[PDB]
Amino acid sequence: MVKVKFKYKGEEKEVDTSKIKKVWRVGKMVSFTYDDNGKTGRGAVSEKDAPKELLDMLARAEREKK
DNA sequence: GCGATCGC
DNA sequence: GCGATCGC
Repeated sequence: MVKVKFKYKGEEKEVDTSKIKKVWRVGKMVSFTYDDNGKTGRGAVSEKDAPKELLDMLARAEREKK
């Protein structure tokens, strides 16, 4: 169980990596979308605060050749 | 301004 | 179509 904790719209949050859908990099920012009980949530963390699991997922997304 | 998306 | 949003 790996939970990513982040702030969005001032709201503190925590999402389970298995709920994370897309992950991408924007500079040093790791951004993603996730299943938020029915809707698509958005969140991002600094690469430094990203657990290895999230970086693992980012590396996998970065290898996508479609 | 970068990526990408949601919610207008 | 675009602002807000996230870290920097």
